[PDB]
Amino acid sequence: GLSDGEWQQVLNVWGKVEADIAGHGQEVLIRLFTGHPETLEKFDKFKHLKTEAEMKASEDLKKHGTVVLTALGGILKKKGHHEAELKPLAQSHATKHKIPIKYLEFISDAIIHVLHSKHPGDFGADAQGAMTKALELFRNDIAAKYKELGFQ
Ligand code: HEM
Repeated sequence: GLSDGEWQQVLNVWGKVEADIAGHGQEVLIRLFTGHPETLEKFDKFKHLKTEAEMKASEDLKKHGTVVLTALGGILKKKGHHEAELKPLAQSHATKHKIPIKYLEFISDAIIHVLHSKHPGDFGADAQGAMTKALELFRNDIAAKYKELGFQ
């Protein structure tokens, strides 16, 4: 649950992402894959990537980064009223991709890391607080659907 002022911070930060969605999406996935190499094994189309240089050179990884952040941005713009947008993603990630909630924690922290890396000194403590709360809400509502499905 976020206040109006917190949502305003989230959507202000998101403007930074929308200026370069592919570059942000690429770096988020690279941070996930290099920090948590077990996550790469869930992607049949990226498991061939052995080095970060190959990851950086992969145009399909940048494409998928655009898909991921476009979906997340659509959810964030609903300011919590995201049941219709979130349900299909919860279902596909639990039942088809088999993504444990832990990996959603990993990618949430990766987003925070990338924002500081690309905007050092321009991602203030209030903005980090609000973005963190928004990603916690996203993860918590996914977790509720995971529990319904019995997925661990
Ligand atoms: C912010 C969190 C995430 C968002 C918004 C997101 C979004 C998406 C979307 C929109 C798709 C394509 C449609 C679909 O299959 O539902 C997708 C596919 C997929 N996601 Fe995610 N995802 C997220 C996190 C993760 C994480 C953490 C993992 C694994 C560590 C993951 C694994 C996958 C896989 C394996 C696919 C299929 C890729 C393919 O072969 O095309 N997702 N995701």
